[PDB]
Amino acid sequence: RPPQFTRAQWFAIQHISLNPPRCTIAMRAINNYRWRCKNQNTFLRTTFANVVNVCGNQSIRCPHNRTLNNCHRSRFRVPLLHCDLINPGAQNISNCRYADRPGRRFYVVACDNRDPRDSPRYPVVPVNLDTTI
Amino acid sequence: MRPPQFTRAQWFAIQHISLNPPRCTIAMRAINNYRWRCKNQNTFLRTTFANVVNVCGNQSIRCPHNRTLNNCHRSRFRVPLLHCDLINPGAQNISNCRYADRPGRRFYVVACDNRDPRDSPRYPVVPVNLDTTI
Repeated sequence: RPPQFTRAQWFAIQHISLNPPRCTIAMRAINNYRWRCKNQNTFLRTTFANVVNVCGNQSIRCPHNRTLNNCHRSRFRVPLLHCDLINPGAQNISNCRYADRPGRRFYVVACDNRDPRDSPRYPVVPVNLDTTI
Repeated sequence: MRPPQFTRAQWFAIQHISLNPPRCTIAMRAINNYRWRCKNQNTFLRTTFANVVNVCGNQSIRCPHNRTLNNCHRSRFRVPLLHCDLINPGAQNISNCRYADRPGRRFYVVACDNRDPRDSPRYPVVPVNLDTTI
């Protein structure tokens, strides 16, 4: 996480996009903050507010980060865009290319208490996209 | 004019909220794909939707740029932003519009209205237009 973003803000940058460009473009926003291109990333085509509501759902064991049980499953599926790295050997991050996989899935988010810099409108916020189902 | 795929609040967010937007020529494609001709100017506020919703609860004022309305609200503090100005209005197609970048930090004025049934219930009153920046 880049220090200038709260965990919730970084979650949104990586995983919330109502209308994302194709992955090779969309992923630049993330990979600019990296030495190596991210192997995979999912953008949920929804709103931050909608994800905050999912933080109020039943807490469960996190599927992909199993040391934690602050995860929450959406009650319904959302449209989304999955991005998969096609050229992992790549020179600089500007040269990374991604395959696009539009889809529609449930999601599982880890949620924590808000950063003091996050709006008091959400006492609890999503901080990781653990997986989609 | 708003694509039917989006509520007024969603279209507001697409046009005007971006915490870390790409340069204008890239950022503006997201908007211009939905337009007959490229937009002459557009500001992206580098803030959160929640912060803009807060502005909706500020004192109601005459809209500076859409003066038939008085459902506007001026922010209490400035936000970083990116302003985009169309460079080549003689562009042959939407695909080739290019924009000059002007980062800044300004107060802003939004028009707000009651939410769409399809908007999150977390915000009964939502921004629907960026009227101007100050």
